[PDB]
Amino acid sequence: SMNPPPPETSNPNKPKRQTNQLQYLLRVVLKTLWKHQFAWPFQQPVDAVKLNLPDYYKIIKTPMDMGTIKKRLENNYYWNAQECIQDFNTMFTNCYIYNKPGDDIVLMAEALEKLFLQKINELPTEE
Ligand SMILES: COc1nc2c(cc1-c1c(C)noc1C)ncc1[nH]c(=O)n(-c3ccccc3OC(F)(F)F)c12
Repeated sequence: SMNPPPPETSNPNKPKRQTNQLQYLLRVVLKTLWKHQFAWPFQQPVDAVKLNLPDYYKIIKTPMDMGTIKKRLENNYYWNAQECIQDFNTMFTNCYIYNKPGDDIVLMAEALEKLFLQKINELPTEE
């Protein structure tokens, strides 16, 4: 019982939108990171039960992962690119806060973040 509900990926009361920046975030940015060799620990919510991390959700109150982001993009959950970018940043930050510098998972997150920033640097202008 000790995992919280995952972050919502749909909401009938949240306005939905399709922009070329959000299309780019799904088709280029997420795609790039999703299939990367270090992606797998970030492809779903942290299962603190299975991973035996009892203190995870005592420390991390704003969980986020790429599985959630991918679904949010696919479901047109975001109104703009900044909402999505914020979620990626939350994911990386959680990893850096909970784990110690130099830990393998931190190195993995840093590699993904470097790639993320490279791709966001080339975010296209709005149509
Ligand atoms: C260590 O952080 C995470 N590990 C996850 C994991 C999530 C994390 C994680 C993240 C991301 N941010 O904080 C933590 C903790 N999800 C699944 C999974 N399966 C698995 O065997 N592992 C795993 C377990 C122990 C040591 C390393 C592990 O993965 C790693 F090599 F990639 F680092 C994980």
